[PDB]
Amino acid sequence: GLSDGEWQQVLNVWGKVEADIAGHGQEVLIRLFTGHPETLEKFDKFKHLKTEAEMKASEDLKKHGTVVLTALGGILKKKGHHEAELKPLAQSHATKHKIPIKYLEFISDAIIHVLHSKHPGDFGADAQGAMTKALELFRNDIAAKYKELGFQ
Ligand code: HEM
Repeated sequence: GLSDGEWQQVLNVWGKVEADIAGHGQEVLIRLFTGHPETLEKFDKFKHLKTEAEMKASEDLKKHGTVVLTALGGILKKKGHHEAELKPLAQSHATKHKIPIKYLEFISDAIIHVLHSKHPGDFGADAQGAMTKALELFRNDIAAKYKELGFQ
């Protein structure tokens, strides 16, 4: 649950992402894959990537980064009223991709890391607080659907 002022911070930060969605999406996935190499094994189309240089050179990884952040941005713009947008993603990630909630924690922290890396000194403590709360809400509502499905 976020206040109006917190949502305003989230959507202000998101403007930074929308200026370069592919570059942000690429770096988020690279941070996930290099920090948590077990996550790469869930992607049949990226498991061939052995080095970060190959990851950086992969145009399909940048494409998928655009898909991921476009979906997340659509959810964030609903300011919590995201049941219709979130349900299909919860279902596909639990039942088809088999993504444990832990990996959603990993990618949430990766987003925070990338924002500081690309905007050092321009991602203030209030903005980090609000973005963190928004990603916690996203993860918590996914977790509720995971529990319904019995997925661990
Ligand atoms: C912010 C969190 C995430 C968002 C918004 C997101 C979004 C998406 C979307 C929109 C798709 C394509 C449609 C679909 O299959 O539902 C997708 C596919 C997929 N996601 Fe995610 N995802 C997220 C996190 C993760 C994480 C953490 C993992 C694994 C560590 C993951 C694994 C996958 C896989 C394996 C696919 C299929 C890729 C393919 O072969 O095309 N997702 N995701």
